[PDB]
Amino acid sequence: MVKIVTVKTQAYQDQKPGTSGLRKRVKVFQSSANYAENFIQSIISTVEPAQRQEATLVVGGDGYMKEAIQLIARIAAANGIGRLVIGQNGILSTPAVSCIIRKIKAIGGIILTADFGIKFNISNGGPAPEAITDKIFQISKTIEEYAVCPDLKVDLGVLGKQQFDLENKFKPFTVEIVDSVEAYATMLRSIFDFSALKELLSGPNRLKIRIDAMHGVVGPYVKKILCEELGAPANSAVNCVPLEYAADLVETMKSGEHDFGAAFDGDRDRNMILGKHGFFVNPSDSVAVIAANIFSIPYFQQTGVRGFARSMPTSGALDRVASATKIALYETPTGWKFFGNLMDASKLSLCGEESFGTGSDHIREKDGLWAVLAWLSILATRKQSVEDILKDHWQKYGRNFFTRYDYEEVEAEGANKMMKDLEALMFDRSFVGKQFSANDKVYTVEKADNFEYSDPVDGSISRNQGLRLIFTDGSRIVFRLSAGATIRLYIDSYEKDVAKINQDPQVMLAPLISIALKVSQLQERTGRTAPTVIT
Repeated sequence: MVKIVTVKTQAYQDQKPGTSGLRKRVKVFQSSANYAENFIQSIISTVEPAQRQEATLVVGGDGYMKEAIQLIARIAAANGIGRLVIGQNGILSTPAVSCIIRKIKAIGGIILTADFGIKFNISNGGPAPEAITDKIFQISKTIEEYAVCPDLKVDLGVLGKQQFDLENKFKPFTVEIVDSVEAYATMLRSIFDFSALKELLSGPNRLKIRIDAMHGVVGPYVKKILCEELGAPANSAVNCVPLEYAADLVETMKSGEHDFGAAFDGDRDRNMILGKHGFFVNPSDSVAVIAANIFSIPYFQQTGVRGFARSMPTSGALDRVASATKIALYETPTGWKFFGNLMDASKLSLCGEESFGTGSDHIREKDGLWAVLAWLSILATRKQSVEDILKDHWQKYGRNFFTRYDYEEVEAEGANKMMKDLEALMFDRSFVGKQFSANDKVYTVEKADNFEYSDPVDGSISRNQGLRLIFTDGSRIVFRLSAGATIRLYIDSYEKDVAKINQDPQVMLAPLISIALKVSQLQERTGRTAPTVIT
């Protein structure tokens, strides 16, 4: 039956994957021959051929991406991969993909993103490390032939097993189409206390929530879990149906009707948390609050807390919770791959990034809807407003006022001369101990460096990861460089006084902001009076 053809191909050279997988211009894929074929083939050729018959791959996506899945099954089948697991209609969120790779003990998975992206995840359910990403790139630059089952067609709409007899192959090629939500919900159903949540969302004094899935993959998960299972009225979920916004959710919550709001992105499994009247829980505080109230979640009560982590530019709010506890705190470079290594070593339970990422060692990717159920679990046992919880937290731990300035499309030349001169400043033996002033506030440099991180799981040494100016009072200024160049400025000002814990943060952060711009001389090098985005 199903025939297997070998296609001669010309290898492409712009095919270096990246941390979130290969993301190139959609126009590049349609205007290039086999561009996707050689990459799906390169990914598959990383698996030793003896292992391909016992191997299963999980495929993720939104559901245009249906035809990328077809191309992936025709090359996986023809390469002797034994089985694929695909969500119904091509829909599987990557938190659900990670969950499934780990439960069924798969060799990894391929996740398709919309700009169109292709990402390969390995056996622990997390993104492929720099070795595996390099190997795909190495093979990709030299792939001269790829195999395909030209005539094979998967029915992505019918649940269950579909089998394919391959020519000159004895065992069949197997595709299993799974319900998009079942496995993910079942894992969540044991992490969390669903009866306590059903109660929090239905009935007498039910908590009123508003959830914006932003037309992404998490959409249907919201309808199955928060509405159908947990009982939230269906008006709680907007845009929960992927279709080929945070500001529109803040406006809604400024109306004051809802107790809790959240937004889920597309894309990169991020989450935004809000309280009544649009009170903003910033992501650095959010991980800290979960940390301080962690034992409301059945999962952590039963598995313990093996460690806390945050990326380096995240605020130190989470440190204040950890310093009080005998649990270690790890400070990682930006990116989520480092979190995964410490979870594989059983040293990390809860982690987060200022860039709206929150997670736990339940899987090996961020989980935006997981963070919402973590928040609602806390609201169920604390029985206070989201804002009253934050004020109680701040008054207990002090407040880490935090903001991120984004300078987009800065002049690369200036941007390099920006960092280079500033870093050269921070080596003069005088620097440490200097004092910066205005307005009658004083900050004293305690440490200053360019963040380096040695991975304890793999021995990667990640250098030049951000300039850090650390002050004796616990405040910090961090500079990072991320077509056109983006400069990121992070400001973290610690405040212990209750008379100061509840003022507007742009007001409280202005002195460090002014200090940051002077030391950096950013305006003179960027040519910029203000930043492009303030968060």
